[PDB]
Amino acid sequence: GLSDGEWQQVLNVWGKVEADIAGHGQEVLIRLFTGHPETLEKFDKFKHLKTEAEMKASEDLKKHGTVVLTALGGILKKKGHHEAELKPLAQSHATKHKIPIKYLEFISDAIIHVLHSKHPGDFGADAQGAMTKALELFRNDIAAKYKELGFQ
Ligand code: HEM
Repeated sequence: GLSDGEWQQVLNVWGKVEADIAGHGQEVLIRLFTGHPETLEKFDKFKHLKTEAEMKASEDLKKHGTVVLTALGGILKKKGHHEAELKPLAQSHATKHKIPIKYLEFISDAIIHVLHSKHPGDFGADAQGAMTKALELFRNDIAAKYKELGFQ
């Protein structure tokens, strides 16, 4: 649950992402894959990537980064009223991709890391607080659907 002022911070930060969605999406996935190499094994189309240089050179990884952040941005713009947008993603990630909630924690922290890396000194403590709360809400509502499905 976020206040109006917190949502305003989230959507202000998101403007930074929308200026370069592919570059942000690429770096988020690279941070996930290099920090948590077990996550790469869930992607049949990226498991061939052995080095970060190959990851950086992969145009399909940048494409998928655009898909991921476009979906997340659509959810964030609903300011919590995201049941219709979130349900299909919860279902596909639990039942088809088999993504444990832990990996959603990993990618949430990766987003925070990338924002500081690309905007050092321009991602203030209030903005980090609000973005963190928004990603916690996203993860918590996914977790509720995971529990319904019995997925661990
Ligand atoms: C912010 C969190 C995430 C968002 C918004 C997101 C979004 C998406 C979307 C929109 C798709 C394509 C449609 C679909 O299959 O539902 C997708 C596919 C997929 N996601 Fe995610 N995802 C997220 C996190 C993760 C994480 C953490 C993992 C694994 C560590 C993951 C694994 C996958 C896989 C394996 C696919 C299929 C890729 C393919 O072969 O095309 N997702 N995701």
